[PDB]
Amino acid sequence: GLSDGEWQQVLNVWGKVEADIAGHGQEVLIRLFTGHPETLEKFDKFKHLKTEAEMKASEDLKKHGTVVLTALGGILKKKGHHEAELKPLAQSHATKHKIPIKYLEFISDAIIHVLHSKHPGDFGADAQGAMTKALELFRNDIAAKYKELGFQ
Ligand code: HEM
Repeated sequence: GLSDGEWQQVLNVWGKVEADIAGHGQEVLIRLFTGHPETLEKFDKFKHLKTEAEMKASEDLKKHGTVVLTALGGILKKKGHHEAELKPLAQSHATKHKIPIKYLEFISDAIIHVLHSKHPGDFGADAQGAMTKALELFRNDIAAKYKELGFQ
């Protein structure tokens, strides 16, 4: 649950992402894959990537980064009223991709890391607080659907 002022911070930060969605999406996935190499094994189309240089050179990884952040941005713009947008993603990630909630924690922290890396000194403590709360809400509502499905 976020206040109006917190949502305003989230959507202000998101403007930074929308200026370069592919570059942000690429770096988020690279941070996930290099920090948590077990996550790469869930992607049949990226498991061939052995080095970060190959990851950086992969145009399909940048494409998928655009898909991921476009979906997340659509959810964030609903300011919590995201049941219709979130349900299909919860279902596909639990039942088809088999993504444990832990990996959603990993990618949430990766987003925070990338924002500081690309905007050092321009991602203030209030903005980090609000973005963190928004990603916690996203993860918590996914977790509720995971529990319904019995997925661990
Ligand atoms: C912010 C969190 C995430 C968002 C918004 C997101 C979004 C998406 C979307 C929109 C798709 C394509 C449609 C679909 O299959 O539902 C997708 C596919 C997929 N996601 Fe995610 N995802 C997220 C996190 C993760 C994480 C953490 C993992 C694994 C560590 C993951 C694994 C996958 C896989 C394996 C696919 C299929 C890729 C393919 O072969 O095309 N997702 N995701």
